[PDB]
Amino acid sequence: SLPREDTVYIGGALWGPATTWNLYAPQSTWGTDQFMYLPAFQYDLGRDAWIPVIAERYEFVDDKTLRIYIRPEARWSDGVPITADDFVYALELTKELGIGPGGGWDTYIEYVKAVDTKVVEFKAKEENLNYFQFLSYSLGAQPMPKHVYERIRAQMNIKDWINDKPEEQVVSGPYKLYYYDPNIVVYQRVDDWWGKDIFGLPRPKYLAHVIYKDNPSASLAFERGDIDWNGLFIPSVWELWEKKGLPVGTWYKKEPYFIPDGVGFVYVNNTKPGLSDPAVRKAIAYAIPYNEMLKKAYFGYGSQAHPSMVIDLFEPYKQYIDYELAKKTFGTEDGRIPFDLDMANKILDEAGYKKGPDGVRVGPDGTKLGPYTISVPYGWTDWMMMCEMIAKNLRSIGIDVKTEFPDFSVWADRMTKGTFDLIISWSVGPSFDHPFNIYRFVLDKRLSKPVGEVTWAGDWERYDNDEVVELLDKAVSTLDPEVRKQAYFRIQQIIYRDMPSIPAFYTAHWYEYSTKYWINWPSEDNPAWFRPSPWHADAWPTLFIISKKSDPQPVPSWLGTVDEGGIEIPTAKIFEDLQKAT
Ligand SMILES: OC[C@H]1O[C@@H](O[C@@H]2[C@@H](O)[C@H](O)O[C@H](CO)[C@H]2O)[C@H](O)[C@@H](O)[C@@H]1O
Ligand SMILES: [Ca+2]
Repeated sequence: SLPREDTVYIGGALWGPATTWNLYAPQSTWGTDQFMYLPAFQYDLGRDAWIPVIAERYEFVDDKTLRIYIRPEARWSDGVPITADDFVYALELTKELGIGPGGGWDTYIEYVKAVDTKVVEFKAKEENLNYFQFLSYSLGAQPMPKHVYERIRAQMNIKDWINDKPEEQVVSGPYKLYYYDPNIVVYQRVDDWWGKDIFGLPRPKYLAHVIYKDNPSASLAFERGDIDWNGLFIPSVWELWEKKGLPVGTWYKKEPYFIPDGVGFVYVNNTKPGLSDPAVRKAIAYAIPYNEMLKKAYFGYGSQAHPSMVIDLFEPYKQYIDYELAKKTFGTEDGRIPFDLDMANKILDEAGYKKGPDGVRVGPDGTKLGPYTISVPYGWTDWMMMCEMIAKNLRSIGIDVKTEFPDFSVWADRMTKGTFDLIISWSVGPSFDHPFNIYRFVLDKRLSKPVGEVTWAGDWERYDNDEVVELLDKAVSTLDPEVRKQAYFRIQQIIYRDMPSIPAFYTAHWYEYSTKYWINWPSEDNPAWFRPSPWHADAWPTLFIISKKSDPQPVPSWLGTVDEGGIEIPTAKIFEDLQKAT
């Protein structure tokens, strides 16, 4: 039924059934945040710049008070202007509900205020001044249609609202839900999208995502032409074009094939007995067969993460790693953790864990390091294999771990509510504020929630440490790189001592394309957007760059910095402005 050449078929982004289209619900559906709701400004990792999207510009009143001016054209899909009240509303709702976009804003933002119809003002909290979070929450604030949400709240609990009626859906992005059922989710373009004159219309009229049960079935679909825009783990992906001559590609045409997405962790629930012991978590770190698993199970699509949680694939981040502490701690040339069952057993022995007759460790207090599961979603075959290789090694050191692979939604439920034992999951990636972002996401108790309550915002492992809080509250009280640095280095000491969870590998930014119906995909040859994976939070510009094969169109002129004749503002220009307002 869908017009094939006017539709982008997608894979690897939606796993399990659709849920809601409500970022305030416990779970929501792929596409909701990506395409339905846009921010004031879109961070562009590729260029280290910011696209003014819903906002046309900012002004620092002073260094702690930022005003953001909404484009006059910015307008919800129902014709109601997007206004400052929508910005205030979205954030206040998140604080009230304990869930929603911009979780944690109130920790570092003193107030968000609508100073006029199209003018929002954000003010940094000065007690725990943090310029990075001040900028992050404000520039990337996503408004929500207050006039919509208020009426829902009159009628039911917000957290229960589904938002699944297409004709009632009210969005800021260029797409909204068209149709769904147990086997597919489909979005349709908003042809009179407010952003049409500034940004153009995205070329696909439809985004469709057939719900595949597992990797092999999605891959088969991709091999046969049925997926244009894929975000999948695929084994030996190069074979698709090198051997099978299919019209498909990836970012790179040779080894890594994928750019990095972020840091994949073996998360260890700190609230469970045994797993609550830093010694046990440290022993787990030495028992991960990093290289063999990344080579065999991950196909070299990504490499071992540094234990500082800093993504050292990028030269600019390396200054934030205390290499002398890491090398001294782990005895390796760059300070990575070696796979070493001897050390793993040694750590366990020197903490007084002793194998019982069944081979499973018991601690000096009688805690058995056993039955635990390590879990990832069913059908995520790369992660499943990695789980099996990890679980085998843990068992041999007397930590009784078995794999379990439930439906994505079940897995997500246990992850977010902190009822898992071990999992592999994601965290965050390269960003203007990186390494801060990952410490904030993984280690900060203030973004967690009690066991049994959902968090998407951070610290699934329920790590609890007041010192980290204090260091995050201090790390960017001034813009002096050296101050960040020292806070980062101290957090690193704490990480090596507590091993809150294990940074294991750099996740791949899964991204594959077919040129059968759509061309001008972003790639190393055509590096127009650096987050093109269909599931990425920041995927949307990809849809403005591709063209129908039957009608090639040039790359949008708004891409590129201001000095290149685009509309994007360098991060350096924003800090220059911040500085200048001091
Ligand atoms: O590599 C693990 C699996 O990753 C899947 O993509 C994930 C997205 O759907 C998810 O929501 O975001 C994470 C961030 O790490 C992605 O890894 C692939 O679709 C699967 O094929 C793959 O096995
Ligand atoms: Ca969004």
